[PDB]
Amino acid sequence: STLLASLRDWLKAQQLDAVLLSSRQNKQPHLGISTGSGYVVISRESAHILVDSRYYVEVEARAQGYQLHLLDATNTLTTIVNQIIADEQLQTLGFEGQQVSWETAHRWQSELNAKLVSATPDVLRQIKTPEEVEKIRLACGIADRGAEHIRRFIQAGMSEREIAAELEWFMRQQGAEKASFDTIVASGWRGALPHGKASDKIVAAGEFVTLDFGALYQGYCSDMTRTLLVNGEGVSAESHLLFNVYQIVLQAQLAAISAIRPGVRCQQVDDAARRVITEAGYGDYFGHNTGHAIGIEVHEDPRFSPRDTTTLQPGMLLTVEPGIYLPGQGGVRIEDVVLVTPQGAEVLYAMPKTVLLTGE
Amino acid sequence: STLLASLRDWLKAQQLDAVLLSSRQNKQPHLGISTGSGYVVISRESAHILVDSRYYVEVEARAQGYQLHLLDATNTLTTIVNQIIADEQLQTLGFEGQQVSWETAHRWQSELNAKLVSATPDVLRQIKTPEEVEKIRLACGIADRGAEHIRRFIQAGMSEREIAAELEWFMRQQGAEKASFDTIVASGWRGALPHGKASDKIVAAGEFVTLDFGALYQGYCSDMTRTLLVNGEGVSAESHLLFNVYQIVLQAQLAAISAIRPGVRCQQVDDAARRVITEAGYGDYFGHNTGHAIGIEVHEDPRFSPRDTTTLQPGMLLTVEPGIYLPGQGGVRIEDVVLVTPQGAEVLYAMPKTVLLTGE
Ligand SMILES: C[As](C)(=O)[O-]
Ligand SMILES: C[As](C)(=O)[O-]
Ligand code: NA
Ligand SMILES: [Zn+2]
Ligand SMILES: [Zn+2]
Ligand SMILES: [Zn+2]
Ligand SMILES: [Zn+2]
Repeated sequence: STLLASLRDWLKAQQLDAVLLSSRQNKQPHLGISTGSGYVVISRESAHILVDSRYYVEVEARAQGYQLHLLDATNTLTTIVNQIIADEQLQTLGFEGQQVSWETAHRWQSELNAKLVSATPDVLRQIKTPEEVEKIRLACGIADRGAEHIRRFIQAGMSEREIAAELEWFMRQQGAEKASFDTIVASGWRGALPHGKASDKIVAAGEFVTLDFGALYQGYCSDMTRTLLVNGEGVSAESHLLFNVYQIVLQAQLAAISAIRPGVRCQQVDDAARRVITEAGYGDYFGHNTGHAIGIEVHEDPRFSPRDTTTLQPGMLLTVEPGIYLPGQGGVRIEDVVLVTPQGAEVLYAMPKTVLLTGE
Repeated sequence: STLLASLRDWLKAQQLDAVLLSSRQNKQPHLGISTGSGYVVISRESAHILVDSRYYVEVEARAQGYQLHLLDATNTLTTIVNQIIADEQLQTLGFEGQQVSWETAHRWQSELNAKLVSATPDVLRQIKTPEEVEKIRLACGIADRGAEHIRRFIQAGMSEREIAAELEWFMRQQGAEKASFDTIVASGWRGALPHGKASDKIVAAGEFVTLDFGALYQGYCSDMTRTLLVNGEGVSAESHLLFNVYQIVLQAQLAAISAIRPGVRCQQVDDAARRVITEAGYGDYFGHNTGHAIGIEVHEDPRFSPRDTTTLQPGMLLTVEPGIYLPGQGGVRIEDVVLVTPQGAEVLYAMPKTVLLTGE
């Protein structure tokens, strides 16, 4: 209803009669599941769901408000959509040109009785509805508890991968469908790798270990990073080589978060965090964006980047995750998911972002 | 290398001067890793790898036989490939039209100084090399032990989500990188959902519970289904509501395996399973294919489906997974990964497929 109204408004604004939704992320709200298979066709007057025998009985429960079509040998996308084009005399038909393969679009371009136009409805997902925000909250909540669990769990001698397995297992136990992306556990020198997926490297005492991870909860994602200190005998934060670097990052993260409220454009938030790191003399060791939107996918638009001029509004959720990465020494990243509120910004993680020790 | 020769034989047969490989699965044999980023360019005369700083040092070391190019701001897909097109006067360039989006292929066709032709090298992967067969053989092993473990682990009272967490965790602990796909755990009435991903539903005594799951091991996939009987007081197989249905499924599964040997068309294997299920009076509740090939991906070609006329060859690996799904009652599926052998067929799982009780 609200989902369908929002889509139809988009159709009119875009000069389109209907849209063929094929991407899993844009099909999920309608299907109640995330699948590569199946299609959703939305017209100004009707709503259709197309699935094969593998998903029919499962979708059928949730699919109130939709016309339900079985995909089989005789009944295909072509036969079904063409029937729909006929009944409502549809002239123009949208498709996700960034999600559909050249081959599939090309067959469509020849087989579909309408003018096919590459359009993307991804922009509608920028502002979340309360039901979505709530789902993301529990995703974020599941993540938040995982951080604490994994902090008590970590022992010098363990592998980065074991830590990830344990962390994911715990998230799963907390109701997660799975991790929202391949878990990053980057200890010691691997901390210099912003994308250091958990490896067989042994975690050692006195090392920083960066955990970047997240939960998929009912089709919505969380995304968190904490850089912890692997505890051992005579280990202290202030003695660490990268202690100042840690603080510079934590500060840059706060500087970006305090800069978030409705109305502020995205590039200014990156400017906030980046200038702190840059005037600290580490501008060249901050190679990625300050953050990214999040929702049905881990990475959505807009971006906290130097070039993104998108203006901020309540209902948006974005990550704030600056970092400094020093090849040969290690690195630090600290990430929060931030919900934009009418008043300002709201952090959905309770986990402290100071230097914490593992174990005990 | 045989890999490059086989590709070059394919190039010749396809009448293409070169191919641009972009999909993670078709790059993996060349890169030794699985990434969305990066490209592999093979001509009749040369072999190239294009990766960014994240993978360059590790790939450049291992990737002997290739010309290595760094991807950065200055050196891009366009600048690098166009140089190669120039140096060897390439006329035609194949690209994976089923993996590259409509938008991306359009951009490439204009930015690249050659005629791009949608071609797909996926067929070279149908027959596995002894190295590949072994890796899959071991991937299957991890799943096989996981099934044995999870069967003893399951107790009435657990949720499907909980059972999945343990099964996934155990696979990791057994050396798996991760699950090859989202784990299906469908107990009682949810057993009527062929893709019923593990939910919060409690598994109850006397329920059938279907576990469909798999491991990603060394870049290759396993895929297994077992339907177990949840143990409880006075619970017995023969008394179960779906016992006959279970037996019909098991029978159809064996009949399909028995049909597998070099020379047989894939549709004939499907015919074997479907005829058993159909003659039993349950054809209308067996809506999906009998199986699929598996390798770098969980789903590959050919398919054990009514229409696939592909003839079986030694070194191919396919699943055999017929099922019967009864809305309101439950369902049964039994899945093996089967290696086509020189003489006939070999099942790579040791787990029994008769009705097994959980626990103890
Ligand atoms: C590793 As990320 C950009 O999903 O926080
Ligand atoms: C659930 As399957 C088609 O990957 O066995
Ligand atoms: Na061209
Ligand atoms: Zn993250
Ligand atoms: Zn992030
Ligand atoms: Zn399968
Ligand atoms: Zn399966």
